[PDB]
Amino acid sequence: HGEGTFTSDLSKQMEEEAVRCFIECLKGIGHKYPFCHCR
Repeated sequence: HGEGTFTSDLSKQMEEEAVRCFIECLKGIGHKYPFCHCR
């Protein structure tokens, strides 16, 4: 698939984790995503 690198603070640029939960947690959704730790 090539280098499809999802970074987790490693580059802190195009991150998937803690942003894909962040904007959703802002709305109010709990654990929709594996890495989404929203209450």
